[PDB]
Amino acid sequence: GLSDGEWQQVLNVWGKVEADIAGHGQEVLIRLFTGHPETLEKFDKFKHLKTEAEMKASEDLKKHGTVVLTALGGILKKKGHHEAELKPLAQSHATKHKIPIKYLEFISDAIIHVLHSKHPGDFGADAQGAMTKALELFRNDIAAKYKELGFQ
Ligand code: HEM
Repeated sequence: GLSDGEWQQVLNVWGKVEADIAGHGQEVLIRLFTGHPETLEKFDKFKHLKTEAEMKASEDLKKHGTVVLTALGGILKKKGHHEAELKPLAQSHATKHKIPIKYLEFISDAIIHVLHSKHPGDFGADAQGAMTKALELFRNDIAAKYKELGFQ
């Protein structure tokens, strides 16, 4: 649950992402894959990537980064009223991709890391607080659907 002022911070930060969605999406996935190499094994189309240089050179990884952040941005713009947008993603990630909630924690922290890396000194403590709360809400509502499905 976020206040109006917190949502305003989230959507202000998101403007930074929308200026370069592919570059942000690429770096988020690279941070996930290099920090948590077990996550790469869930992607049949990226498991061939052995080095970060190959990851950086992969145009399909940048494409998928655009898909991921476009979906997340659509959810964030609903300011919590995201049941219709979130349900299909919860279902596909639990039942088809088999993504444990832990990996959603990993990618949430990766987003925070990338924002500081690309905007050092321009991602203030209030903005980090609000973005963190928004990603916690996203993860918590996914977790509720995971529990319904019995997925661990
Ligand atoms: C912010 C969190 C995430 C968002 C918004 C997101 C979004 C998406 C979307 C929109 C798709 C394509 C449609 C679909 O299959 O539902 C997708 C596919 C997929 N996601 Fe995610 N995802 C997220 C996190 C993760 C994480 C953490 C993992 C694994 C560590 C993951 C694994 C996958 C896989 C394996 C696919 C299929 C890729 C393919 O072969 O095309 N997702 N995701």
